[PDB]
Amino acid sequence: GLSDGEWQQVLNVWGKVEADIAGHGQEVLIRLFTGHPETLEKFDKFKHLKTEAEMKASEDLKKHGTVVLTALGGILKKKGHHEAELKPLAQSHATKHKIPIKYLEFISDAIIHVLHSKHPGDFGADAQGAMTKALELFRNDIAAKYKELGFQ
Ligand code: HEM
Repeated sequence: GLSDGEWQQVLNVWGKVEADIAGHGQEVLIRLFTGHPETLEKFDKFKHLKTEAEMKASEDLKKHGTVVLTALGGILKKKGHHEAELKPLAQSHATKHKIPIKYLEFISDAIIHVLHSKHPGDFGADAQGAMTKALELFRNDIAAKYKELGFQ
């Protein structure tokens, strides 16, 4: 649950992402894959990537980064009223991709890391607080659907 002022911070930060969605999406996935190499094994189309240089050179990884952040941005713009947008993603990630909630924690922290890396000194403590709360809400509502499905 976020206040109006917190949502305003989230959507202000998101403007930074929308200026370069592919570059942000690429770096988020690279941070996930290099920090948590077990996550790469869930992607049949990226498991061939052995080095970060190959990851950086992969145009399909940048494409998928655009898909991921476009979906997340659509959810964030609903300011919590995201049941219709979130349900299909919860279902596909639990039942088809088999993504444990832990990996959603990993990618949430990766987003925070990338924002500081690309905007050092321009991602203030209030903005980090609000973005963190928004990603916690996203993860918590996914977790509720995971529990319904019995997925661990
Ligand atoms: C912010 C969190 C995430 C968002 C918004 C997101 C979004 C998406 C979307 C929109 C798709 C394509 C449609 C679909 O299959 O539902 C997708 C596919 C997929 N996601 Fe995610 N995802 C997220 C996190 C993760 C994480 C953490 C993992 C694994 C560590 C993951 C694994 C996958 C896989 C394996 C696919 C299929 C890729 C393919 O072969 O095309 N997702 N995701």
